[PDB]
Amino acid sequence: GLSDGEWQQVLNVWGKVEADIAGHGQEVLIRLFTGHPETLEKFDKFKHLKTEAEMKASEDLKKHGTVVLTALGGILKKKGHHEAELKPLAQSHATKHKIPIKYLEFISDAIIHVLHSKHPGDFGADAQGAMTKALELFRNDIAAKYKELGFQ
Ligand code: HEM
Repeated sequence: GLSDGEWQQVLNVWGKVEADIAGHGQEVLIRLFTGHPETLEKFDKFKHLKTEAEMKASEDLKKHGTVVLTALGGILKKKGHHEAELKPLAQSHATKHKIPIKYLEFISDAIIHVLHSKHPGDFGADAQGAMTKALELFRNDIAAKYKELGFQ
């Protein structure tokens, strides 16, 4: 649950992402894959990537980064009223991709890391607080659907 002022911070930060969605999406996935190499094994189309240089050179990884952040941005713009947008993603990630909630924690922290890396000194403590709360809400509502499905 976020206040109006917190949502305003989230959507202000998101403007930074929308200026370069592919570059942000690429770096988020690279941070996930290099920090948590077990996550790469869930992607049949990226498991061939052995080095970060190959990851950086992969145009399909940048494409998928655009898909991921476009979906997340659509959810964030609903300011919590995201049941219709979130349900299909919860279902596909639990039942088809088999993504444990832990990996959603990993990618949430990766987003925070990338924002500081690309905007050092321009991602203030209030903005980090609000973005963190928004990603916690996203993860918590996914977790509720995971529990319904019995997925661990
Ligand atoms: C912010 C969190 C995430 C968002 C918004 C997101 C979004 C998406 C979307 C929109 C798709 C394509 C449609 C679909 O299959 O539902 C997708 C596919 C997929 N996601 Fe995610 N995802 C997220 C996190 C993760 C994480 C953490 C993992 C694994 C560590 C993951 C694994 C996958 C896989 C394996 C696919 C299929 C890729 C393919 O072969 O095309 N997702 N995701």
